[PDB]
Amino acid sequence: GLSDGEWQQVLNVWGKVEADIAGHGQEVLIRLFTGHPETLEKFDKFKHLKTEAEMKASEDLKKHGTVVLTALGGILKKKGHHEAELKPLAQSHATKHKIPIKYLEFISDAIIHVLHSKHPGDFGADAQGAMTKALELFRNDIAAKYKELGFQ
Ligand code: HEM
Repeated sequence: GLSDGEWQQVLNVWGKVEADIAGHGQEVLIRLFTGHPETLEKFDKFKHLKTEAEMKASEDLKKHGTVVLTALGGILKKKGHHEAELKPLAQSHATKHKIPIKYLEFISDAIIHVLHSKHPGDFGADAQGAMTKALELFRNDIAAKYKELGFQ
């Protein structure tokens, strides 16, 4: 649950992402894959990537980064009223991709890391607080659907 002022911070930060969605999406996935190499094994189309240089050179990884952040941005713009947008993603990630909630924690922290890396000194403590709360809400509502499905 976020206040109006917190949502305003989230959507202000998101403007930074929308200026370069592919570059942000690429770096988020690279941070996930290099920090948590077990996550790469869930992607049949990226498991061939052995080095970060190959990851950086992969145009399909940048494409998928655009898909991921476009979906997340659509959810964030609903300011919590995201049941219709979130349900299909919860279902596909639990039942088809088999993504444990832990990996959603990993990618949430990766987003925070990338924002500081690309905007050092321009991602203030209030903005980090609000973005963190928004990603916690996203993860918590996914977790509720995971529990319904019995997925661990
Ligand atoms: C912010 C969190 C995430 C968002 C918004 C997101 C979004 C998406 C979307 C929109 C798709 C394509 C449609 C679909 O299959 O539902 C997708 C596919 C997929 N996601 Fe995610 N995802 C997220 C996190 C993760 C994480 C953490 C993992 C694994 C560590 C993951 C694994 C996958 C896989 C394996 C696919 C299929 C890729 C393919 O072969 O095309 N997702 N995701």
